[PDB]
Amino acid sequence: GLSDGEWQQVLNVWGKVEADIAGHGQEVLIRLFTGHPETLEKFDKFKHLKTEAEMKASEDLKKHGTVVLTALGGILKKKGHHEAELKPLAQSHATKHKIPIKYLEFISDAIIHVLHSKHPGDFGADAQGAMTKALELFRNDIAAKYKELGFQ
Ligand code: HEM
Repeated sequence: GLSDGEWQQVLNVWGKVEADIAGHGQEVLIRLFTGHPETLEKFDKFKHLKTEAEMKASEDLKKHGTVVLTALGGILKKKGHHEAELKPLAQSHATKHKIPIKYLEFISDAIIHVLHSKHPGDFGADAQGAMTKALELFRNDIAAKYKELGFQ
């Protein structure tokens, strides 16, 4: 649950992402894959990537980064009223991709890391607080659907 002022911070930060969605999406996935190499094994189309240089050179990884952040941005713009947008993603990630909630924690922290890396000194403590709360809400509502499905 976020206040109006917190949502305003989230959507202000998101403007930074929308200026370069592919570059942000690429770096988020690279941070996930290099920090948590077990996550790469869930992607049949990226498991061939052995080095970060190959990851950086992969145009399909940048494409998928655009898909991921476009979906997340659509959810964030609903300011919590995201049941219709979130349900299909919860279902596909639990039942088809088999993504444990832990990996959603990993990618949430990766987003925070990338924002500081690309905007050092321009991602203030209030903005980090609000973005963190928004990603916690996203993860918590996914977790509720995971529990319904019995997925661990
Ligand atoms: C912010 C969190 C995430 C968002 C918004 C997101 C979004 C998406 C979307 C929109 C798709 C394509 C449609 C679909 O299959 O539902 C997708 C596919 C997929 N996601 Fe995610 N995802 C997220 C996190 C993760 C994480 C953490 C993992 C694994 C560590 C993951 C694994 C996958 C896989 C394996 C696919 C299929 C890729 C393919 O072969 O095309 N997702 N995701």
